[PDB]
Amino acid sequence: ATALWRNAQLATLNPAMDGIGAVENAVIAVRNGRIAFAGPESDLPDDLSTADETTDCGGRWITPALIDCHTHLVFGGNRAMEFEMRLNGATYEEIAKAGGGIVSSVRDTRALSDEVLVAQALPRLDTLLSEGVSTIEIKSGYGLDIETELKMLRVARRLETLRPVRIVTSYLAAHATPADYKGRNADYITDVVLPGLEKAHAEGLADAVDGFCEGIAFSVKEIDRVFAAAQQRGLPVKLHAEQLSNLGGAELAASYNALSADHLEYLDETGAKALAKAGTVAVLLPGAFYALREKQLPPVQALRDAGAEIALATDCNPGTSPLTSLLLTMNMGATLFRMTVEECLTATTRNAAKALGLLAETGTLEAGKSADFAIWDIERPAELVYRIGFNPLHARIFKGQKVS
Amino acid sequence: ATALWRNAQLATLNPAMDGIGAVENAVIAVRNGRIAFAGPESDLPDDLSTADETTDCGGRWITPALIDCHTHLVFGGNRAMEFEMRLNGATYEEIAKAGGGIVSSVRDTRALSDEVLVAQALPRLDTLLSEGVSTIEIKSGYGLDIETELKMLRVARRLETLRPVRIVTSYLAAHATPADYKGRNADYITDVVLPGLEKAHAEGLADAVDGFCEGIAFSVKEIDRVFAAAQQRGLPVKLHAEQLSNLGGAELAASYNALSADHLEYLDETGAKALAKAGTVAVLLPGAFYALREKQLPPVQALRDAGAEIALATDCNPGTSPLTSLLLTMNMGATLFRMTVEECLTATTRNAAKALGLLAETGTLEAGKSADFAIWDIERPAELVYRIGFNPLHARIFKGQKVS
Ligand SMILES: N=CN[C@@H](CCC(=O)O)C(=O)O
Ligand SMILES: [Cl-]
Ligand SMILES: [Fe+3]
Ligand SMILES: [Fe+3]
Ligand SMILES: [Mg+2]
Repeated sequence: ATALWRNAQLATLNPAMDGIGAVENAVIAVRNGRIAFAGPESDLPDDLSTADETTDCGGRWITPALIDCHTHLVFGGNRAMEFEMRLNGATYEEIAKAGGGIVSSVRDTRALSDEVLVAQALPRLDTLLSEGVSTIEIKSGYGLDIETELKMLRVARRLETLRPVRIVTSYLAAHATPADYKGRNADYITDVVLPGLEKAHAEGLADAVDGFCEGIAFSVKEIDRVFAAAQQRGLPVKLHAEQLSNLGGAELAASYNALSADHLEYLDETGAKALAKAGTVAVLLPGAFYALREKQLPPVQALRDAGAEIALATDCNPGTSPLTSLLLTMNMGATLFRMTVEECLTATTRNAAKALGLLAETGTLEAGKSADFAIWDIERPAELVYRIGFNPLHARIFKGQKVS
Repeated sequence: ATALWRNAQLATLNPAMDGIGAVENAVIAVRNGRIAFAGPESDLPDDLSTADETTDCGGRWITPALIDCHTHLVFGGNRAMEFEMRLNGATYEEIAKAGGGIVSSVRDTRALSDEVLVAQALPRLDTLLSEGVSTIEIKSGYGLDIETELKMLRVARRLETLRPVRIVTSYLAAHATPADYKGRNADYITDVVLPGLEKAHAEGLADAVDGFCEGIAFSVKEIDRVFAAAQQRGLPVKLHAEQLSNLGGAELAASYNALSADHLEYLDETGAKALAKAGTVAVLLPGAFYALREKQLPPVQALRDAGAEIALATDCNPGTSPLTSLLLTMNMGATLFRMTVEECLTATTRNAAKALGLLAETGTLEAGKSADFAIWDIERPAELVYRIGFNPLHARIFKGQKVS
């Protein structure tokens, strides 16, 4: 199966090229769902000059398909209630009393079947897909008991069978401490987190192991127990770090050569250097920053100076970032974090793929990788970061197949 | 022609009711594109018990169609270039040599034919319509000469003939001075604004007269000349006031019974009370606030205390607020301005209609009004304000006809 997409402008994001690796008057040759060639039409090899199908892109811009490397897309119910209450002046105690807080998502997730969780997640997944997103990371963490933590991963896997999308999962039992384990974090990790990890891996339900290292969650030492267990099984690790305070989570992740450290509002210069040194991706999440009304900005310049690679994701979840637009995410990255257009585009493609350990597989328009790309009805790539609440997608191609 | 909408929950926003006028197990009776009945299905009059059509809404929520009372939706080109340039550290002088600044929109709007402007606006209009919006206000203001200003109004009128939407226009020649009138605000008003208003009115192209009272634009005395002229021709006025400084534009607007005063970041107590006393709606625009990285928040509490009605709009424009989601606008209203869920829902329905002088015609699900409503896939109205970058619209009804 071969196909050609000619008369296009490519934003290859090939790391060997400057900027976003733009190629004018280009073509993408595809074979068996793989990129056989991506460059100047004048350089297309003879053996690739003909194909079963040919699409005239009319000079539109093509970028690698977008990637959302950090989401909690799977969960039951919503958290609109406390949102409204808080806006009415409700106290943290009053909301809790009313059933709000992370416990709300845990209860609603625990209460639903696989089938219903899939049903509730699809609208969110489709919203992302509609924007050209073809690779999405989904975490567990709204179960807090082995059975529910496992059910979440199961649902994530199932979603991949219902849509043309690449889904990777992250075991996140170490997200919070459930009620029946209050004040017993060590026992929680002993009875649920670790045993849950063994079980998830044995079923092939976990691609990576995540964690929440924060004063309101788990400590560096407690997360260390989890990462040690994952490392022994060959599972890559990632971590929600320095979101609400500076604890040293970023540094812990680096020492374990984690795929990424996410949030990072309170990350310091030492942590930034450590992440870069280890090749750990710094995932910034503007949605939560925005919704929580956070005042501490992540150290973008420090990351730049350290040579750390920055990614951007939606952190799509029910309580701190009910965001379902990665295009909007880029606009926030630029507007709120002052990231350049180049950084924003790289953050949702090349760096997003690296944060998932999929760079050799997808994320850029390079020969040898999966033919995953998005065709945009724009004159300039900057348009994808500039507009607020607009979708200029013209077409999405997943593994060489135009899907809609 | 008749039709019934059964098994639904209604958010009537009837001002005579508490909150957003919610009604459980309700029905909507439509007759000749008008609302004959809206309320408890048990209170439905026998003479309406039947109709040609009947729709089971499956328990979904219904709200009056959304209204965007402040937009510059019509314009040629885009401003993505300067957006990218600013983030790269480009200075105002460098952006100007590259063709940036409001002059870019004026140049592009002047160069494009009526047809092409209509075509470039359709995608923005359609994005809003896809969100349940059925009434949109469109301003001129990117021409700065009589012919282009009038062209903009004609384009706006024509858009209403291509989609099921109610469009109201605002003559905004008093937006800024073009290159040849810099330092000559007086002559600009004398040569373009006033004669232009006369011609616009003669052709029935302007539903209202707008203006920009600001340091970088027109003074209070200058806008007064324009409002005086609008009054003599029987046209209502509105004003972009107190956006960057406090000049007393809001008070001037109130003295003319302005439909609304818009932006208001720098509005003081005196001004807030003046708007309330005059019945002028306070239109807050979070998009521009967000994009400009504004530090001065509008006096939300002062407005509440003075009893001023608040509306929310996208201010959809190329340079300061390229926003095309009114749903996102409500979320920003809550997130950035701390407006309650009830204030946000009211801000895009009842108060928006009032901002346009159309409350007797639409904006609430009340008998006698136009049958304009949106059916949503939500469990609670709060969801429409709570989510970020999501569209739960099920169906849009315009003048009693199901369109989307
Ligand atoms: N809404 C819940 N998700 C959050 C949990 C953070 C917290 O417990 O404060 C998250 O993914 O980080
Ligand atoms: Cl074209
Ligand atoms: Fe998260
Ligand atoms: Fe405006
Ligand atoms: Mg095009």
